[PDB]
Amino acid sequence: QHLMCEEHEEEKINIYCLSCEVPTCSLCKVFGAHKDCEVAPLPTIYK
Amino acid sequence: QHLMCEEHEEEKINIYCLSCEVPTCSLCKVFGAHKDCEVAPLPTIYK
Ligand SMILES: [Zn+2]
Ligand SMILES: [Zn+2]
Ligand SMILES: [Zn+2]
Ligand SMILES: [Zn+2]
Repeated sequence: QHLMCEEHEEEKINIYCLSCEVPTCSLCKVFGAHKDCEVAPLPTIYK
Repeated sequence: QHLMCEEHEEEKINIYCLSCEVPTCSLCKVFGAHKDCEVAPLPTIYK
């Protein structure tokens, strides 16, 4: 059971943007809207 | 900037289901699919 990113439709929402205060996907951080934001892992990252 | 629940379309995704490993909304925990799950707050809850 996963949430998928609205923009990156094949990516799982697995991180949290601490700057915007919104869960996001890895590609949103690598290339996308949160590229310069501080992020945290969601538990799924280290399970 | 917020993610909204797919089922509870007026609710913000502001909690994390630790049991299912998926971000969710409060109503999913109070009444919905994650009612018997263990949950955690997302940072937005205590900002
Ligand atoms: Zn994305
Ligand atoms: Zn951001
Ligand atoms: Zn919900
Ligand atoms: Zn659950």
